[PDB]
Amino acid sequence: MTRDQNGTWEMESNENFEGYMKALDIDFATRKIAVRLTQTKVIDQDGDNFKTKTTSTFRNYDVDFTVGVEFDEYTKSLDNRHVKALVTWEGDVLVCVQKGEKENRGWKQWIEGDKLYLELTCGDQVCRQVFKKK
Ligand SMILES: CCCCC/C=C\C/C=C\C/C=C\C/C=C\CCCC(=O)SC[C@H](O)CO
Repeated sequence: MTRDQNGTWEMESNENFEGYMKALDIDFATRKIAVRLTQTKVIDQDGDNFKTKTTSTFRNYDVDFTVGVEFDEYTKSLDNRHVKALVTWEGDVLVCVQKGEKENRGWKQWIEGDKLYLELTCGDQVCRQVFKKK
């Protein structure tokens, strides 16, 4: 029973964020700033209802969803695309498919120990993020 992801989470590693951003066609200037940044993620979770706020000094991004309920997602101030998103549970791993113009786009997020893991995929690029609880 490790589905409880509530908390404030501070990034400690960010593997291949550059490649993931390039796969989303983020321009070089934006990538140059973004790749440097420590992200903080606040998760407010009530059962299958999630509200997430991811912040940095450069961009912030909020996304809310209910597991199992498809929603329209506009990735405002990231790559600024519209997708149809669905989050499901696979065991205790939160799995999101973002269907749209980029093939194989999604993410997976789960707890292991006292860390939160987030793997973001676009095409053949995977970014692996690890967060420690504050
Ligand atoms: C917001 C901080 C970005 C700094 C880089 C700025 C510009 C780079 C521009 C584009 C890079 C694309 C995405 C950013 C990656 C992760 C952000 C979070 C996305 C989520 O919601 S993932 C699910 C959530 O974890 C659920 O709980």
